[PDB]
Amino acid sequence: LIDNHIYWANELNIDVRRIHWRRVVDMNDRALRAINQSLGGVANGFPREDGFDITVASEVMAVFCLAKNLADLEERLGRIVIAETRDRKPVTLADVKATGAMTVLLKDALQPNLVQTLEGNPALIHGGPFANIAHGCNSVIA
Amino acid sequence: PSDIEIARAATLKPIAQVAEKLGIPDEALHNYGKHIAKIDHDFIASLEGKPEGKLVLVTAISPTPAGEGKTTTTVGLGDALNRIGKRAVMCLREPSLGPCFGMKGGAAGGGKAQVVPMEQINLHFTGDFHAITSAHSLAAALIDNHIYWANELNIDVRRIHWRRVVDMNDRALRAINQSLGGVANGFPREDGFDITVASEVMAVFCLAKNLADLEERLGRIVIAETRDRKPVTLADVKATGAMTVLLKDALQPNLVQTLEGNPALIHGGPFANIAHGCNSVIATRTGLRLADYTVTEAGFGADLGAEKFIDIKCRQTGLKPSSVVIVATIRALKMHGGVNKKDLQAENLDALEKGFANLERHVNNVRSFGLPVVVGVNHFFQDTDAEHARLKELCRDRLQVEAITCKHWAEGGAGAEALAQAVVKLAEGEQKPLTFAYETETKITDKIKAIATKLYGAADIQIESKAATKLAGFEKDGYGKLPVCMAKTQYSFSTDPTLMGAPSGHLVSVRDVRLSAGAGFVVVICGEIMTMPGLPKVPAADTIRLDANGQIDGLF
Amino acid sequence: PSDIEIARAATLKPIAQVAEKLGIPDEALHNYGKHIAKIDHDFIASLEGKPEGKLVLVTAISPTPAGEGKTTTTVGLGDALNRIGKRAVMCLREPSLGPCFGMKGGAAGGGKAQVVPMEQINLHFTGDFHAITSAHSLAAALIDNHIYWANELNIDVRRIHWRRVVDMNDRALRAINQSLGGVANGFPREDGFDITVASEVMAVFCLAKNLADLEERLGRIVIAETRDRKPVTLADVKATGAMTVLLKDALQPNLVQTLEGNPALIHGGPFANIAHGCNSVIATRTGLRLADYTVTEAGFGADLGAEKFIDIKCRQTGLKPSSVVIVATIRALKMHGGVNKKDLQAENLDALEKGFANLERHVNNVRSFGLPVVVGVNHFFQDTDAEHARLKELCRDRLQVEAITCKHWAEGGAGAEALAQAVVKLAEGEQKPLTFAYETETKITDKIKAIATKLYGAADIQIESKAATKLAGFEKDGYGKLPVCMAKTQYSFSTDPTLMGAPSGHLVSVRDVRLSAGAGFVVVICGEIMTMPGLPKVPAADTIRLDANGQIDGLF
Repeated sequence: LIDNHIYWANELNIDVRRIHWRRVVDMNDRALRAINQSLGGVANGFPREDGFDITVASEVMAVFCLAKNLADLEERLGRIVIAETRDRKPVTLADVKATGAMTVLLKDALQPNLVQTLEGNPALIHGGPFANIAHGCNSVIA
Repeated sequence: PSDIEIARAATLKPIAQVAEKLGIPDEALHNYGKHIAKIDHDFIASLEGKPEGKLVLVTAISPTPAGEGKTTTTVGLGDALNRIGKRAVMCLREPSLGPCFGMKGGAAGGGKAQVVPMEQINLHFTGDFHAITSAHSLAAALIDNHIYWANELNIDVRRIHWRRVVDMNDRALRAINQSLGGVANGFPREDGFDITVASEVMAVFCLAKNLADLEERLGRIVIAETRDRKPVTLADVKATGAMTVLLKDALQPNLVQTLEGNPALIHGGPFANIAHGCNSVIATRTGLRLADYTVTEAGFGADLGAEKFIDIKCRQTGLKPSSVVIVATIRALKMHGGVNKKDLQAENLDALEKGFANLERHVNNVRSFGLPVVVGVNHFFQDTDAEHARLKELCRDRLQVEAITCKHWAEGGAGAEALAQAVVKLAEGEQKPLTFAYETETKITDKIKAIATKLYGAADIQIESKAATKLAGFEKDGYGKLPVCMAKTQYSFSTDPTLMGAPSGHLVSVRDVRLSAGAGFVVVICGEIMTMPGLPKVPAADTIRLDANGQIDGLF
Repeated sequence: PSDIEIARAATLKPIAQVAEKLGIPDEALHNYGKHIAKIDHDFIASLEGKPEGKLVLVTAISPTPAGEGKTTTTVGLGDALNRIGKRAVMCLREPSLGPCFGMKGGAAGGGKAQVVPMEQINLHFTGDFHAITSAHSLAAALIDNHIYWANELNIDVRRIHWRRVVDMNDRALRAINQSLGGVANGFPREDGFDITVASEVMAVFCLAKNLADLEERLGRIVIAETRDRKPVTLADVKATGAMTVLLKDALQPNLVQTLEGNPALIHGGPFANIAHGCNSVIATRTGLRLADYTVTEAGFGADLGAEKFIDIKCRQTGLKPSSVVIVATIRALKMHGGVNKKDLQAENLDALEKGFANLERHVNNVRSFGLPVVVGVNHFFQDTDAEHARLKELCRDRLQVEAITCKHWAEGGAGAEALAQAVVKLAEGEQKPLTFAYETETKITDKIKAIATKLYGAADIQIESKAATKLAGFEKDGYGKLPVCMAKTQYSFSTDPTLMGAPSGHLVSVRDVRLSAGAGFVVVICGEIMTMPGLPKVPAADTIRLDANGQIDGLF
């Protein structure tokens, strides 16, 4: 949605040198640390530097594990600063109208997973971010 | 001996002594060593009164692996005209420096028909190509500089037509990503390099009348498009003035000489596919106002070089050539007759008649322009007497045209006297109106079809969508009345390089079009065009050295 | 008036007349118009074994925003030397083209102490910067080409040290992706461009004794590593010969004149932070054998330019300065006293005395090499009769040094006769042997620590991990007994551009090192370095132009 925003008119005046939001995939992939993207001329959009982290590095994962409910999750995501404009003003996920769509993508996921130990006692497995660039705990909801 | 050994053995006149034989005082020359000078702006401005002599154009047949020696005839013809009591000057192009280092360099001509110093023409002659590389690099720098500092014109980084340049055979710079490494460095974008002679700046150089016109043209160049798809000019990024200053000295034409002491101008060096492939308009104009005859050539054969020399150069300038020589070799015609280059020794008059088809079209194409024609045959020892005789028979019976054997590659002036006698005759005889290939107020697509169906033998043309949209854009933005610069293979009147001779009923597909508003023509892409050649597996460079005495080996 | 008005108003001697003053005949001269000639290679060779004259080093105090007029002292000094009868030649560096279109160009010197002509010196001159670019640009081509066709050397695209060059302030090219566009274009790499000036070709050109030495030096340049970390040189890619061939004409020094018709050599223009900051060795060597007195300068103050000029140039070449002139202005010393740019007009009592400590460490520093010094104070019409009188006292008492007032800017040669008499008296007096800062056979670390403690006023040096590692690399591989080239701010003896005067205690943190094996020095990086500068928002380019009558505006 961010690059798509930039591609149609850049209405928010986003500076592609100042995007803080990167991409994710859940794979140990060193090839994607540092990319150039949006290549191949006009219809592919505005070339910019970019890179990938592993899914757990994602702030989305931090916000998932600290959400009380679906309402809280949408506000938290709303506030994420994803870039700066050329006049150096902050741009969020709400500015790019990404918050509601991301929430329905996460709706079923925000229900905790019940499983059991070898002795049949209840166990909740939910979420798992980094303990260096995030707080390294399971979900509040859980 | 090799062309280079022939050049090295020559005893050059000091250029002041060359300059006199045109009326150029020493006060008017800026020496580059003792045997090169530029002719000062003020002396050339001084010539706007003087009448113009005869202009002779030297085109050729569709090229062959075998060679035809176009350039060699230009210099021999010029030498020969001098010999037979006519005061004559040669106009030629500077070659790119960069290809010297892939494949070898080459003489300005060949054998005993050469323009010298050879070594200096090949490398940094007077620094013309450097000045163009510097002019072009500044408008590159100033474009990404405008975008770095708030991008005021709203340049769309995906719509920038302007590329960069260098006079090296560097395939690495064909397609780059640039303004990488962060904020301080700027807005990432796609870009690439062409070889310096492919620069529109080079086209404008060669078509400019003076420094006023160079700036007016440079400022018409469309460098990019805004997001809302409005045009952007070198004038918008305030580039013209600075570029004109880096070309002030460049724009003076270079006076130099043949092996026989005669005056020769070398100035400009553009492509003949994506540009008109002629030398600077200043050069030929300077020749016409100082000599009885001026001999110039056009890149490639008369399907590409001559058409452009008439429909682009002659049309913009008012110039009208006296007469046209079309160069042929027996070997070249036989290759267009199906003979593979190894089998060229054996007499084959059958193959000679077949490939006459190629020559027959060029003569008939050039005549269509209301221009007198003689055929220069550049001799070769393996050529039988009956092969030369059947070409003369064929030229007289079918085209009613004279086929003059020239041996100037071996005998110098002398070998081209018969040809000089015959050019002078065409010039002195009946002068008809200079017609063109299209009317200027036809649709571009009709200018394209008129060149394809009248000169190439083609059934029709096809415009793919990419180009159809742009031609529709070009015609709406008021570039409709512009000439047409057909960018295609030289090896065939068709777009298939392998179809030799004179193929009829082929299809010319336009893949794409570019706009050169500087030069004032529309580039029409009909194949894959090289604008940056690569180096071979073993570049000439690996063996280019100074010996003990500091001579240059491996360059020729 | 303006430097360019003074420059233009002059009537210049035909260059062969300026030549005559050094015994050079017109046979040995490769003209670039009337007012410039190159000295012929065969003529320079015939001067081997002919005996050297006196060699005068002009250096300055620590650069300020006020300006010092180093290059005005040099042209002054050389003209004055000729006025008082010593036969003298000035050697200087040709300025880079690219900066002319960012900020303006400058006079080579200034006021009545100019070398001319001023336009050509600031622009293409004799195409030397062009030749170096071309040579640098072939080396890059050959490297990529070698990878393309098989990569027999096993070059690692992540470990190529060699970058490309253009003579333009082009920020867009500092960081590049190249060899994009598919199979035929080769193997995608990360790449960048420096300005032509930053090339090791440049530093090699300015240090080579003849074409044989040039070729040997190019070929020792390390351009990449293999995947298994083996170093790969320009010899391994068979570039050296063709680089040399392209650099042949260029290695001949360019003969120019002063506004007084006295001979001036301009050749070379390397950086003074990541290189040795000096004009070509060929130039100053030719000067010495044609002249009694030979005046040459080095960039920035004597903490850098002078230091490098002695520990790199003299050390590699065998040269010893007969005497040293340290240039100083009241306005600069006052600025070192704490006085901001804005408040320099009024007499300042103490500013001069606390700022003098900057000059106090320069004189002591030069002497530490065994060289006679004289302080040239370049006058300004703001300078009071007490300020100039004060500076002489401090020089008399604190040092044992003469401070001579120089009015060569306004008056011409006559205003530096006094400075000339003193340079004579020192050159033909006691001539102690030349010391160096560090011994050769020592750890590169001890050579840095040496420079910083003995000259910079520093307490110690830090070596970061990045640098420490690479040094250990240079030390095992055999590059341990190499000179050092301190890349660092020029405004301070410390690494901190703000600490003016003569600061002690400071630490010299070495963040990175670089190997120049061809120039044969280790570049030592402390400050942040910029090998590709960037145009301003309103660059000088925008108002550079020609008049009605074709004069250049906007460039000065």
